[PDB]
Amino acid sequence: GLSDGEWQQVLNVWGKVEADIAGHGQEVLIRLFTGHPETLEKFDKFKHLKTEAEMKASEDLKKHGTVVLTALGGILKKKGHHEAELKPLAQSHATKHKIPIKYLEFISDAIIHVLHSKHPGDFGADAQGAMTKALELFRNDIAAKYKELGFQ
Ligand code: HEM
Repeated sequence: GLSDGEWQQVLNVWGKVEADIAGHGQEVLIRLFTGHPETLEKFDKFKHLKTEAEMKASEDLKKHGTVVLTALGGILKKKGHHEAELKPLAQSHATKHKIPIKYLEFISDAIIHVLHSKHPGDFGADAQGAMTKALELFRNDIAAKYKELGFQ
């Protein structure tokens, strides 16, 4: 649950992402894959990537980064009223991709890391607080659907 002022911070930060969605999406996935190499094994189309240089050179990884952040941005713009947008993603990630909630924690922290890396000194403590709360809400509502499905 976020206040109006917190949502305003989230959507202000998101403007930074929308200026370069592919570059942000690429770096988020690279941070996930290099920090948590077990996550790469869930992607049949990226498991061939052995080095970060190959990851950086992969145009399909940048494409998928655009898909991921476009979906997340659509959810964030609903300011919590995201049941219709979130349900299909919860279902596909639990039942088809088999993504444990832990990996959603990993990618949430990766987003925070990338924002500081690309905007050092321009991602203030209030903005980090609000973005963190928004990603916690996203993860918590996914977790509720995971529990319904019995997925661990
Ligand atoms: C912010 C969190 C995430 C968002 C918004 C997101 C979004 C998406 C979307 C929109 C798709 C394509 C449609 C679909 O299959 O539902 C997708 C596919 C997929 N996601 Fe995610 N995802 C997220 C996190 C993760 C994480 C953490 C993992 C694994 C560590 C993951 C694994 C996958 C896989 C394996 C696919 C299929 C890729 C393919 O072969 O095309 N997702 N995701």
